[PDB]
Amino acid sequence: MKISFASFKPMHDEIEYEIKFKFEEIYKRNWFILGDEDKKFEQEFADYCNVNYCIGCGNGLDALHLILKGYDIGFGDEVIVPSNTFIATALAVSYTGAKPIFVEPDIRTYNIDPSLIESAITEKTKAIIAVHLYGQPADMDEIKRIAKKYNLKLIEDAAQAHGSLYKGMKVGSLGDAAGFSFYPAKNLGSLGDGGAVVTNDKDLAEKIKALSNYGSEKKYHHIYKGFNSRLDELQAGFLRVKLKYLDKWNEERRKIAQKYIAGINNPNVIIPVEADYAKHVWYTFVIRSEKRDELQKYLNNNGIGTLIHYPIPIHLQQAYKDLGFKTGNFPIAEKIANEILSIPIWYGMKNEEIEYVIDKINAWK
Amino acid sequence: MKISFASFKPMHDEIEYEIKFKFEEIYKRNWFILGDEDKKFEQEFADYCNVNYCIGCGNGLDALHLILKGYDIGFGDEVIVPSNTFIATALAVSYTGAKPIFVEPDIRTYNIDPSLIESAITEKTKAIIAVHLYGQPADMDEIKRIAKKYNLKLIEDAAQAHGSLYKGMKVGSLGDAAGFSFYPAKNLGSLGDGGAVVTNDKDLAEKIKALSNYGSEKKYHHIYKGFNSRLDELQAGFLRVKLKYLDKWNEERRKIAQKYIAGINNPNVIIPVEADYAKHVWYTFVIRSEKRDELQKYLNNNGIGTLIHYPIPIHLQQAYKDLGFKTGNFPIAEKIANEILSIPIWYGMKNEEIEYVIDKINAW
Ligand SMILES: Cc1ncc(COP(=O)(O)O)c(/C=N/[C@@H]2[C@@H](O)[C@@H](OP(=O)(O)OP(=O)(O)OC[C@H]3O[C@@H](n4cc(C)c(=O)[nH]c4=O)C[C@@H]3O)O[C@H](C)[C@H]2O)c1O
Ligand SMILES: Cc1ncc(COP(=O)(O)O)c(/C=N/[C@@H]2[C@@H](O)[C@@H](OP(=O)(O)OP(=O)(O)OC[C@H]3O[C@@H](n4cc(C)c(=O)[nH]c4=O)C[C@@H]3O)O[C@H](C)[C@H]2O)c1O
Repeated sequence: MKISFASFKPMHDEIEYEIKFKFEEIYKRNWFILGDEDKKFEQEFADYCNVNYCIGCGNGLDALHLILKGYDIGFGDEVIVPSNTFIATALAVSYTGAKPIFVEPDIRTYNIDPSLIESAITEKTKAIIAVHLYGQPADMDEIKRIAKKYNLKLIEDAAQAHGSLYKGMKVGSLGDAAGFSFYPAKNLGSLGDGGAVVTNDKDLAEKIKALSNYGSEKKYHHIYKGFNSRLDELQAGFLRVKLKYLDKWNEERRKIAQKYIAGINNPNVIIPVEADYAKHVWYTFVIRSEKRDELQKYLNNNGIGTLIHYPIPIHLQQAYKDLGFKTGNFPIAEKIANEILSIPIWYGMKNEEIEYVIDKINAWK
Repeated sequence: MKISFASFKPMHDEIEYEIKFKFEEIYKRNWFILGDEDKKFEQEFADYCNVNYCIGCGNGLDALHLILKGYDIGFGDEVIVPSNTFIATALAVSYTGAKPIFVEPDIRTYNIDPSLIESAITEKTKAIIAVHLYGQPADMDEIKRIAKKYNLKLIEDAAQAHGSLYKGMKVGSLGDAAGFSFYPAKNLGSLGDGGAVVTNDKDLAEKIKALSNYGSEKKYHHIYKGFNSRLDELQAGFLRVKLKYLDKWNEERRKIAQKYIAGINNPNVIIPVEADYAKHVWYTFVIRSEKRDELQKYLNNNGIGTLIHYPIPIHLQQAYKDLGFKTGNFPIAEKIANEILSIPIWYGMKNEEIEYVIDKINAW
């Protein structure tokens, strides 16, 4: 048996005709930038997240960055982020000049440990970016408290959590503003690079709009040193179709994991756990084990495709050396990075395929 | 009759099906980021600009930014640029933490005045961004001269110049590196936002690449604090289809212009001219007039669409006020920005259309 780590076939096949039609439809329109699908996606997406506004942009990274910027964050400003997130959450910060400051997660959730944040706060602090990793939220209520107390803007980095709920509410409406990636492989993935911001803050929004468009609100006029990071009319169209089935497919994903969660019985592996306040969307299904490479190789030899998120920690990436951190400053993220692994869980996976993985996992050593 | 400033129909009708098969083919392959179209297009394009390497990216603004960033450029740095170019040229400099230094253009060619380049060099100056506006080359020759004189990085901003030639040499093969925009409306447009960078410089090419990819050149490892600016497989395939006839559409464009060139004669309209060393691609066929506005409206009420490239100066833009410039500070530009104006010129315009265009123009 051979099980790819990730496979689009099913959901793609599933809407092929409808996708082909969206495309034929806009191509005929010969309008590819800042138009209709942009508007309706934004409106619908914002609707989906239960917040006033949505501004589409070029990618999830860009989403965050635009938000800090719209917040006017940059040099000699600092921003809290979880030690164990995708480096993309850090660039964003760095991209403004601001300084990302790391906070460890709670190994039980893979998400930033609130109880750990205050201690990171400083005169320079300006914001905290709570990332919803793997598809389940950060403990927003607690995070909230502290942000308030300190008057920090709280930004959700919701790239991996489309359609997730925290205590019954939509990821996207839990902080001051959220950022999303529509990268191909997401729960809601574009057919290319894509991202978007969502906020109830009209001003933040308006600004962010302009910055994504050369810093311009009207023709021939440029009010800021913006850039160019928009979401193509094509991608937005593709998103509109997909958004109708997000909830649908996410429940399937949930069904698979439940199945993983009941089935795996191997002492060396810790399976992932859905936070009590969470409705996990399982962007990824991660397990941890001591001899991860071994497990990984075993699995691969068994036709089972895996990936790690992420074997290498931001503070240990050569791109962040300057900071001068080393093995031991974030042991937790360190540990995780060393034992972590992601198993297949794509929409369309079949029991046979699913049982199969459980079985080889359970038979590991 | 009605004349659209632009109009993609003709071409798109023209390639509609092969486009669609490209789309269909890609979707079926479900591989959407950094794949074989990206790879093929890159190769195809570098070859077309006759350089060694091409690095696909998000848009022409990113492309510039990427070149600079790749060249370490940023803070405490100065980059020279036409005072009359598209703002994007400057935003790029700025995103890097560098400071844009503007140089007037040769009104004859609306392109950066080389004579004028040297007086702006400061010891902070690292590159000059020569822009090939509206479809033709700045005069690169003395510029390299200058650049070399000062150990500067010469960067072409070829976003408006797909396939224009300079003394027969292809745009994008002229300095240390070029930036292209695949904005849909360009001579070679994608079906969304698109950018490409070209160069023969392997180390930069290799750097831009990693940068464009979260500063990564190897899964799981990131060496630079980079960004996310790539060219979608979709967009890439689209272009590959387009690249083929880029050359052919560009010629028709040409006839349109030559046409206008003969036929337009009105004492208050200064028709644009193609430099001697150039193979103009006419991304934009711009004319100047002391009564620019009334002319526009005039042309408009006659159903002729036009645009302005551009009405306001980077330096006169709210965005660059920190710059503390004011009218008069950059006269040559201040001037064009007030008299300039773009008229329809799109693959597929019919004789009559053109005729109706010159006709009214003549009538003013
Ligand atoms: C020197 C220089 N450097 C860097 C850059 C940055 O390149 P970029 O970041 O890739 O945009 C530019 C871009 N430069 C151009 C700039 O010249 C300008 O060109 P423009 O005519 O003003 O823009 P336009 O009004 O959108 O479209 C031209 C016509 O095409 C039609 N159209 C347009 C679209 C998008 C469509 O889907 N369907 C249509 O029918 C309607 C319009 O009348 O504004 C663009 C956004 C920039 O990319 C540049 O010129
Ligand atoms: C918390 C957080 N913040 C910000 C960001 C940044 O948002 P962004 O700028 O939009 O990427 C991320 C990004 N998130 C992800 C990051 O987690 C990681 O995801 P990945 O699973 O490691 O990369 P991948 O190998 O492409 O993942 C998916 C699988 O899907 C298959 N695939 C992929 C593609 C693109 C395809 O076309 N066809 C395929 O079949 C191949 C792989 O097996 O790296 C990505 C490039 C980022 O987009 C994030 O997690």
